[PDB]
Parts: sequence; C-alpha cells; structure tokens
Amino acid sequence: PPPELLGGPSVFIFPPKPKDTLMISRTPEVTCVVVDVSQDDPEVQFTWYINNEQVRTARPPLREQQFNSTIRVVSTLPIAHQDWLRGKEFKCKVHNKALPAPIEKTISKARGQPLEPKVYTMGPPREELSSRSVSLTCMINGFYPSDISVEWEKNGKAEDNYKTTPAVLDSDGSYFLYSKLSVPTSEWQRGDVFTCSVMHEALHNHYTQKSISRS
Amino acid sequence: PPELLGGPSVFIFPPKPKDTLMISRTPEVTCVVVDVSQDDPEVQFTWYINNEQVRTARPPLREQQFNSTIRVVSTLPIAHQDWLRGKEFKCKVHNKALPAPIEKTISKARGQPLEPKVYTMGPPREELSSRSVSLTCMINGFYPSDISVEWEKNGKAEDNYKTTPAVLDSDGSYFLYSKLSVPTSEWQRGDVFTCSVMHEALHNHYTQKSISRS
Ligand SMILES: *[C@@H]1O[C@H](CO)[C@@H](O[C@@H]2O[C@H](CO)[C@@H](O[C@@H]3O[C@H](CO[C@H]4O[C@H](CO)[C@@H](O)[C@H](O)[C@@H]4O[C@@H]4O[C@H](CO)[C@@H](O[C@@H]5O[C@H](CO)[C@H](O)[C@H](O)[C@H]5O)[C@H](O)[C@H]4NC(C)=O)[C@@H](O)[C@H](O[C@H]4O[C@H](CO)[C@@H](O)[C@H](O)[C@@H]4O[C@@H]4O[C@H](CO)[C@@H](O)[C@H](O)[C@H]4NC(C)=O)[C@@H]3O)[C@H](O)[C@H]2NC(C)=O)[C@H](O)[C@H]1NC(C)=O
Ligand SMILES: *[C@@H]1O[C@H](CO)[C@@H](O[C@@H]2O[C@H](CO)[C@@H](O[C@@H]3O[C@H](CO[C@H]4O[C@H](CO)[C@@H](O)[C@H](O)[C@@H]4O[C@@H]4O[C@H](CO)[C@@H](O[C@@H]5O[C@H](CO)[C@H](O)[C@H](O)[C@H]5O)[C@H](O)[C@H]4NC(C)=O)[C@@H](O)[C@H](O[C@H]4O[C@H](CO)[C@@H](O)[C@H](O)[C@@H]4O)[C@@H]3O)[C@H](O)[C@H]2NC(C)=O)[C@H](O)[C@H]1NC(C)=O
Repeated sequence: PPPELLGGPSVFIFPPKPKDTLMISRTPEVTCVVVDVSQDDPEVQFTWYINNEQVRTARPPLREQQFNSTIRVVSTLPIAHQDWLRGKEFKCKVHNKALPAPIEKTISKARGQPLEPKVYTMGPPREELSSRSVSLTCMINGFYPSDISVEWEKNGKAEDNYKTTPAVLDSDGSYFLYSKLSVPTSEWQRGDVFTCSVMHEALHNHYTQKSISRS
Repeated sequence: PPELLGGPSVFIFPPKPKDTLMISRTPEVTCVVVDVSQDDPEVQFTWYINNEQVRTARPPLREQQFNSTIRVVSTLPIAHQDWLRGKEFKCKVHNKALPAPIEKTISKARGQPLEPKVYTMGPPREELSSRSVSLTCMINGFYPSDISVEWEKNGKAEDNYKTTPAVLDSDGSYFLYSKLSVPTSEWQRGDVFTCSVMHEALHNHYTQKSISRS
C-alpha cells in the first residue's frame, strides 16, 4: 500500500559545506531536494536565483526511485565562494503538475559581522597518563557565524581518531566548540607534535593551526 | 498504520537527567501533540509503563499556537527507578480527526552504564592577557548519554558557563566539554572553581572536580 501523496511533493534546501566555501580549490554547492514526487506526475523543473536574479545550473536534476514508491529529485547549484560568504540569498523554485503552485525555498549564510575563532590546544590531564591512550583538546572560542571546519594532523599527515562537538552558542552571541584527538600514550610521551587546524571565514587566508607536544 | 495528512502529530520526550538522578526531584515523561484542529480540539491520553496502563494526575494542557493550530501537552510523573531500570513509557493519543490512535514510546538507552571520567583544565596561557579566561571540564567515557553538568565557586552556583551536547565517541561511549568563563583576576588570585557532574553510573550519582591556579 503506497503513499497517497494527497499534498503533493515537498522541497528542502541545503547549504554548502563550510570547507567547500572556504577553500578556493573546492566547488561549494547549494542543494534543492524534492521528495514525494508521484509516478503519475514525475516531471520536475527547477529555477534557481541569487538575490532574486535567475541563474543557470549546468547540472541536470538527479532522479531516484525510492523504497516508498516515490521519486526523489535533486538539483545542485555550484556557486561562487564569495556569493555565499558575502551573504547573498539563494532560492530554488520547484515546478510540478501535482503542485497547486510552485514551491520556493531560500537559504543564505547567517547574517552579522564574522568573528575570528581563537584556537587553543591543551595537553592530556595528568590523571590520564596512566592509560594506553590520552586526550588532546583543541578549544575554539568566539567565532561567528557557526560555519567552521576542524581537523587534526601529525607530521603533515591527517589524523583520523578525533571527534568534534557541535558548535555551541555562547553568552556573547559568538560560538565555541571543542575537538578531542585520542592518541596512544606512547606517541604523546615520546614527543610527537600534534596539530589542530581550523578553517573559518574570519581568519586570514581562512586558515589557522595550533600545535601541541609534551613539554 | 493509516496516516492522516495535515492531522495531529505526537512527540515524546525523556525526563531531565538531573530530575532522574536526584531523589528529591520528580522526573516526568512528556507527550506533545501538535497540529490539533479547532474543529476537533479534544485530545485524550492513555499512558503505559511496560504495557501496563497507568494514570497521570496531570490534566492535559491545551495551548493556542501562532500558526492557528492547537498544541496539547501531557505530563507523566514517573518513578526514578522505572526510568533507570529501562522500562518502556508509552503514550497513546486519541483524537476524533485521527483514523487510529497515535502511539509513541520512549525508554533509556540500553547497555551497561559507564561512569564519566571528569577532568578540569586551566586557561591557556594565551588568555591570561585578557579580562576573562576559560576553564574547561572534560567529561569522557560515559554511557548512556544522560548527564547533568554544573559549576560552582565555593558553594554557590556559577554563571557564565556553557556545555556542549554529548558526542558519541569511537568506542561507543559519550563525551562532552563544559566551559566556564571567569574574570582573570579571580583565576590569578587562586579562587577555586568546581565542575560537578551527575550521572547514573557514579557512586551516589554524583562526582565533582575542582580547578584553581595553585
Ligand atoms: C518517501 O521516502 C523519502 C526518502 O526517504 C522521504 O523523504 C524524506 O522526507 C522528509 C520529510 O517528509 C525529509 O525530512 C527533512 O529532512 C531534513 C534533513 O535531511 C537531510 O539529512 C537527512 C538525514 O538526517 C537525510 O536523510 C536527507 O537526505 C538530508 O541529507 C542532506 O542532504 C543535503 C543535500 O543533498 C546534503 O548537503 C549537500 O551535501 C553534498 C555532499 O553530498 C554537498 O556537500 C552539497 O554542497 C550539500 O548541499 C547534506 O549533506 C545532507 N545532510 C545529512 C545530515 O546527511 C530536515 O532538515 C528537515 O527538517 C526541517 O523541516 C521539518 C519539517 O518541515 C521541521 O520540522 C524541522 O524543524 C526542519 O526545519 C528546518 O530547520 C532549519 C533550521 O534547523 C530551518 O532553517 C529551515 O527553514 C527548516 N525547514 C523548513 C522550511 O521547515 C526535514 O525533516 C527528508 O529529508 C526526506 N529524506 C530524504 C532522503 O530526502 C519521504 O518522506 C517518504 N514519503 C513518504 C510519504 O513516506
Ligand atoms: C504549528 O506550531 C507548532 C508549535 O511550534 C509546531 O509544532 C512543532 O512541530 C515540529 C514538527 O512538525 C516539532 O519538531 C520536533 O521537535 C523535536 C524536539 O523538539 C524539542 O525541542 C524544540 C527546540 O528545538 C522545541 O521547540 C520543542 O518544544 C521540543 O522542546 C522540548 O520539549 C520537551 C517537552 O516539553 C522538553 O522536555 C523537558 O524535559 C523533560 C520532559 O519529560 C522534563 O519533564 C521537562 O519538564 C521538559 O521541559 C525538552 O527539554 C525540550 N527540548 C528543548 C531542546 O527545549 C525533535 O526531536 C523532532 O525531530 C524528530 O522527528 C523529526 C521528524 O519530524 C526527525 O527529523 C528527527 O530525526 C527526530 O526524530 C521534531 O522535529 C516541534 O517539536 C513542534 N514544536 C513545539 C513547540 O511543540 C507545528 O509544527 C506547527 N504546525 C505547522 C503546520 O506548521
């Protein structure tokens, strides 16, 4: 017994990944997803706008049959990095015969003066040194907007064994988060250097890093 | 199960960890019904614990919404141990517009509870030139994710702290960090600050860790 789809399709819009918007070598994209498209009225057209001016995307929509007997259609719009970072509004309008009227969704970066992250590394608590692994902490305070990218390296090589908290709204309207890298105690004790790297739009060259090793 | 488009929807919410973990408080499970129509405003709730029907003394609260709908809230006070021992709480929602009653269930995450490891860390040396410094409480290795974290100075509750959501770690336990912002002058003169944690895996459901310059 398939869905009745009495309301017709629904549309959702998604922002680009922060790392894509912050790296010139990458191509950030805004994405418009349409769900609950019926087999009977399967055709979907997208119109894209930037600040209410129509733009073209050179990528045809991706159409996918779903388990619940519906169709899902995805339109992707590659954008200029500064269009996003300068706060322009991106709009997608969706056309479908099952719709009483075209559906519009809009998205843009959070408004307000960007504020630079202050990045700090902290070593393992003394209590932890007796275990097989220790925790290295990267504290990242005072940034805005919340869009940010955090990674860890060792010897110019990416580290994988880390977890980062969601960004948290602080009392002054800025955001903070922490990232925790788990490393073998032997690596810490022998003097390996670990680096927290951060990308955010308010940083010079959108990049900063802070290192830490046993003293 | 027959789903009505535009009809009411139900969401169920767990008790607050601090309520569950303090014998003096009363934890409650909450059932919220939204998109209730003006034409059919009456909503009845039935509650169950492990499928045994129970009564709540709390009449449902009906509230008009800015979006022209009605929202109805039902609160079920529960025994601390019913939550902590993993019983299933079920709310069944009755409304004339619904083709069938809507049911939602909730229970504590299953698995051996694991005790949080609590650590405090002082401010980065770089902050010392500022008018305020950040004190960090790192809390690792706990399960389930239900936890309460506060800060004190001597014995009084502190202001100006924020705590991250719990994050799922690589070994399936959870961690979080809490940040307390204090005047640099207070830190420099050796004031004592305390990170306090309540979690079901702790002895007496409580532990704390202090931090000061000396
Ligand atoms: C039949 O089966 C269908 C398929 O299963 C099913 O379709 C689903 O319908 C749901 C609604 O009925 C719909 O639910 C929405 O989900 C939103 C989030 O979904 C993202 O994450 C999900 C996992 O949690 C994924 O499953 C989704 O695919 C989606 O994944 C994201 O996709 C984007 C675009 O691809 C992607 O970004 C892009 O990534 C690429 C790389 O791949 C590049 O980097 C691009 O640059 C980049 O653009 C993300 O990576 C990816 N994210 C993740 C996590 O993976 C959710 O946000 C929606 O909630 C909002 O709306 C509801 C109700 O309207 C509100 O109650 C709720 O509060 C939310 O409100 C929004 O909140 C915002 C602020 O927080 C606010 O700003 C917005 O304004 C506000 N929105 C509005 C206007 O309300 C929503 O729940 C779901 O996505 C569908 N599933 C899929 C797979 O599409 C269908 O329902 C079935 N039909 C029937 C009848 O059963
Ligand atoms: C008309 O207007 C109404 C009112 O705005 C709209 O109703 C909304 O509908 C949404 C869905 O359509 C629904 O979204 C779900 O949200 C939940 C989480 O919501 C919590 O957090 C929100 C903030 O982010 C709040 O706005 C919500 O009110 C809710 O807050 C929580 O409330 C709890 C009970 O009061 C409270 O419990 C406390 O702790 C215990 C309870 O037992 C103690 O007793 C204590 O006393 C309690 O206070 C929580 O602490 C409190 N939490 C917070 C953070 O404040 C979300 O989980 C859920 O997402 C699930 O499902 C979606 C799919 O829908 C899925 O994508 C997710 O993966 C996930 O599984 C829903 O998104 C809103 O909650 C709801 N808003 C309200 C106010 O009820 C209507 O939608 C509007 N109608 C139309 C047509 O537009």
